[PDB]
Amino acid sequence: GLSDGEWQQVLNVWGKVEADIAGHGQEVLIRLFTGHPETLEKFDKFKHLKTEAEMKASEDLKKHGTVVLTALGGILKKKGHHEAELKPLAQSHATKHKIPIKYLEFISDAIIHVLHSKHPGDFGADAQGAMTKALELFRNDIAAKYKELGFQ
Ligand code: HEM
Repeated sequence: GLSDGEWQQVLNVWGKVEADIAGHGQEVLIRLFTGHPETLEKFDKFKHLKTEAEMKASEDLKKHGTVVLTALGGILKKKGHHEAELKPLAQSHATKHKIPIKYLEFISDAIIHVLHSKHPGDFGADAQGAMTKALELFRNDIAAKYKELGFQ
């Protein structure tokens, strides 16, 4: 649950992402894959990537980064009223991709890391607080659907 002022911070930060969605999406996935190499094994189309240089050179990884952040941005713009947008993603990630909630924690922290890396000194403590709360809400509502499905 976020206040109006917190949502305003989230959507202000998101403007930074929308200026370069592919570059942000690429770096988020690279941070996930290099920090948590077990996550790469869930992607049949990226498991061939052995080095970060190959990851950086992969145009399909940048494409998928655009898909991921476009979906997340659509959810964030609903300011919590995201049941219709979130349900299909919860279902596909639990039942088809088999993504444990832990990996959603990993990618949430990766987003925070990338924002500081690309905007050092321009991602203030209030903005980090609000973005963190928004990603916690996203993860918590996914977790509720995971529990319904019995997925661990
Ligand atoms: C912010 C969190 C995430 C968002 C918004 C997101 C979004 C998406 C979307 C929109 C798709 C394509 C449609 C679909 O299959 O539902 C997708 C596919 C997929 N996601 Fe995610 N995802 C997220 C996190 C993760 C994480 C953490 C993992 C694994 C560590 C993951 C694994 C996958 C896989 C394996 C696919 C299929 C890729 C393919 O072969 O095309 N997702 N995701």
